[PDB]
Amino acid sequence: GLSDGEWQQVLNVWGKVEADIAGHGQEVLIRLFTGHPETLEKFDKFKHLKTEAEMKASEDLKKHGTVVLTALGGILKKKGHHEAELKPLAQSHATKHKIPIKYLEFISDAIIHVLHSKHPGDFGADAQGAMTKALELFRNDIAAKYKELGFQ
Ligand code: HEM
Repeated sequence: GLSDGEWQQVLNVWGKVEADIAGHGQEVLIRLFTGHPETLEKFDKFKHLKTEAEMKASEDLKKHGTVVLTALGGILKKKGHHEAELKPLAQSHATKHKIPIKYLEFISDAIIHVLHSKHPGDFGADAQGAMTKALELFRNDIAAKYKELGFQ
């Protein structure tokens, strides 16, 4: 649950992402894959990537980064009223991709890391607080659907 002022911070930060969605999406996935190499094994189309240089050179990884952040941005713009947008993603990630909630924690922290890396000194403590709360809400509502499905 976020206040109006917190949502305003989230959507202000998101403007930074929308200026370069592919570059942000690429770096988020690279941070996930290099920090948590077990996550790469869930992607049949990226498991061939052995080095970060190959990851950086992969145009399909940048494409998928655009898909991921476009979906997340659509959810964030609903300011919590995201049941219709979130349900299909919860279902596909639990039942088809088999993504444990832990990996959603990993990618949430990766987003925070990338924002500081690309905007050092321009991602203030209030903005980090609000973005963190928004990603916690996203993860918590996914977790509720995971529990319904019995997925661990
Ligand atoms: C912010 C969190 C995430 C968002 C918004 C997101 C979004 C998406 C979307 C929109 C798709 C394509 C449609 C679909 O299959 O539902 C997708 C596919 C997929 N996601 Fe995610 N995802 C997220 C996190 C993760 C994480 C953490 C993992 C694994 C560590 C993951 C694994 C996958 C896989 C394996 C696919 C299929 C890729 C393919 O072969 O095309 N997702 N995701």
